[PDB]
Amino acid sequence: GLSDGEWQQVLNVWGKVEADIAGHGQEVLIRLFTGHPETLEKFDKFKHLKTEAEMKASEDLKKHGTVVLTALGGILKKKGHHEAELKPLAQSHATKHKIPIKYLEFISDAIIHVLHSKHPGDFGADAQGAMTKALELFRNDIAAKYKELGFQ
Ligand code: HEM
Repeated sequence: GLSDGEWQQVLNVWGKVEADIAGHGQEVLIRLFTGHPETLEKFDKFKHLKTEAEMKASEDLKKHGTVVLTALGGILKKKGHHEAELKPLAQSHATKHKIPIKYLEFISDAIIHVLHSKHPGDFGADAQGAMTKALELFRNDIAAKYKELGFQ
């Protein structure tokens, strides 16, 4: 649950992402894959990537980064009223991709890391607080659907 002022911070930060969605999406996935190499094994189309240089050179990884952040941005713009947008993603990630909630924690922290890396000194403590709360809400509502499905 976020206040109006917190949502305003989230959507202000998101403007930074929308200026370069592919570059942000690429770096988020690279941070996930290099920090948590077990996550790469869930992607049949990226498991061939052995080095970060190959990851950086992969145009399909940048494409998928655009898909991921476009979906997340659509959810964030609903300011919590995201049941219709979130349900299909919860279902596909639990039942088809088999993504444990832990990996959603990993990618949430990766987003925070990338924002500081690309905007050092321009991602203030209030903005980090609000973005963190928004990603916690996203993860918590996914977790509720995971529990319904019995997925661990
Ligand atoms: C912010 C969190 C995430 C968002 C918004 C997101 C979004 C998406 C979307 C929109 C798709 C394509 C449609 C679909 O299959 O539902 C997708 C596919 C997929 N996601 Fe995610 N995802 C997220 C996190 C993760 C994480 C953490 C993992 C694994 C560590 C993951 C694994 C996958 C896989 C394996 C696919 C299929 C890729 C393919 O072969 O095309 N997702 N995701």
